[PDB]
Amino acid sequence: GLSDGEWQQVLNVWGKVEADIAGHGQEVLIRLFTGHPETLEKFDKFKHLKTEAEMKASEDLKKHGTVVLTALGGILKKKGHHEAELKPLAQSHATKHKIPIKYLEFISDAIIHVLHSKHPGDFGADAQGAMTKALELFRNDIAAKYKELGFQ
Ligand code: HEM
Repeated sequence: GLSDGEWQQVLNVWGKVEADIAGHGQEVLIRLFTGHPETLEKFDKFKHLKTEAEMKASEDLKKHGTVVLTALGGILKKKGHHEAELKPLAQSHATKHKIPIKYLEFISDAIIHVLHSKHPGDFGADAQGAMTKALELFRNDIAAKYKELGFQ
């Protein structure tokens, strides 16, 4: 649950992402894959990537980064009223991709890391607080659907 002022911070930060969605999406996935190499094994189309240089050179990884952040941005713009947008993603990630909630924690922290890396000194403590709360809400509502499905 976020206040109006917190949502305003989230959507202000998101403007930074929308200026370069592919570059942000690429770096988020690279941070996930290099920090948590077990996550790469869930992607049949990226498991061939052995080095970060190959990851950086992969145009399909940048494409998928655009898909991921476009979906997340659509959810964030609903300011919590995201049941219709979130349900299909919860279902596909639990039942088809088999993504444990832990990996959603990993990618949430990766987003925070990338924002500081690309905007050092321009991602203030209030903005980090609000973005963190928004990603916690996203993860918590996914977790509720995971529990319904019995997925661990
Ligand atoms: C912010 C969190 C995430 C968002 C918004 C997101 C979004 C998406 C979307 C929109 C798709 C394509 C449609 C679909 O299959 O539902 C997708 C596919 C997929 N996601 Fe995610 N995802 C997220 C996190 C993760 C994480 C953490 C993992 C694994 C560590 C993951 C694994 C996958 C896989 C394996 C696919 C299929 C890729 C393919 O072969 O095309 N997702 N995701």
